[PDB]
Amino acid sequence: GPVPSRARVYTDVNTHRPREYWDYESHVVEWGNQDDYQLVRKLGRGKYSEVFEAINITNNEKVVVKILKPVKKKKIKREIKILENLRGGPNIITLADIVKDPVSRTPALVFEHVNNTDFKQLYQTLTDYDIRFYMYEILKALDYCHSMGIMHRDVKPHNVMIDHEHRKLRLIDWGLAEFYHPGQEYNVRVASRYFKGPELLVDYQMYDYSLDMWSLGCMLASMIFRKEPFFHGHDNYDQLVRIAKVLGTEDLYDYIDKYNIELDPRFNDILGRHSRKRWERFVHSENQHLVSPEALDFLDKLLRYDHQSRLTAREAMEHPYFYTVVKDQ
Ligand SMILES: Cc1ccc(-c2csc3ncnc(SCCC(=O)O)c23)cc1
Ligand SMILES: [Cl-]
Repeated sequence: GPVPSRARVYTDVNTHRPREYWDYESHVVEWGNQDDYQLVRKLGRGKYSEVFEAINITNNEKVVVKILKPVKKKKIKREIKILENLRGGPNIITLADIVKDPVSRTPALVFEHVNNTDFKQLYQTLTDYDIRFYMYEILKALDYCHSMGIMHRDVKPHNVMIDHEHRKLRLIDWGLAEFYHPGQEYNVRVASRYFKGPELLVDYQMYDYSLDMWSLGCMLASMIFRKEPFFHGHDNYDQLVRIAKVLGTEDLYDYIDKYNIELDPRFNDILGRHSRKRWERFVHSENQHLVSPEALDFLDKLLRYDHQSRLTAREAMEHPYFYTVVKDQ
């Protein structure tokens, strides 16, 4: 069997809370009034939800309504409980209301509206300072949810809403998020392929908050090198290959060895042998204005195979890469 693992930080925050904090099945939802909201237009669709721009007709404010499709209620209750636990935290999307058809019982989450610019258009216009600023806003959200015992597990640009004119960032879609309990074996089928940490790709189930810091590193790399997504595999196996062509295969094998992970024999054929590339190799004239020694040092400390060796969100905020941001706060 593999070697056990426990989070370096916030290990027992849920152990100490009363049962009701993390026991989302027991939670009793307080429902608002469905007739306060009028749907205006469809914004998009998840695999288990559709998202609408809407208007709160009592105050004419814009809101976003996410109608959740007939799925197991346990999944819905977990997202609600997590959103309520984190409400008011820095850069965490605000759940303003929960409503349901009084006759058909179909449930809908009402969120504060963010005037988002789609990242595929926004990112290519961000300056070096913008990237540092928004990375720091995400770290605030992640340190907050991690300190409250919660892993996001789907950190990616699609789940980061940015009202750019107002320098306003919110981390959204807590539908994959989960409470951390030390020693628990979690589903590795989380996050999006390009942002999956190596622990997920090698089926190491005893992961923790540091999963989110890998995803963050992936985002950072795509922003400062202007290469989105940075690690572009065509399936989970190829995804670890793309990581290994950058981080190198030796550190990957050290990781697997350290945790006594039984690596699928298919992997050895396709992983090959790759040196670790210097982060400088990805710098060129089209991204150089976004790259600094600080940026590369910070990136290097997020994108580590060993989840235990990655910066925590709070350590990351201490990094010199953010020196000018912090004075601005
Ligand atoms: C698929 C999709 C469609 C629209 C939006 C969206 C655009 S602006 C905006 N402003 C606040 N929220 C959302 S989504 C609801 C929050 C959540 O699911 O956690 C959006 C986000 C995702
Ligand atoms: Cl953390």
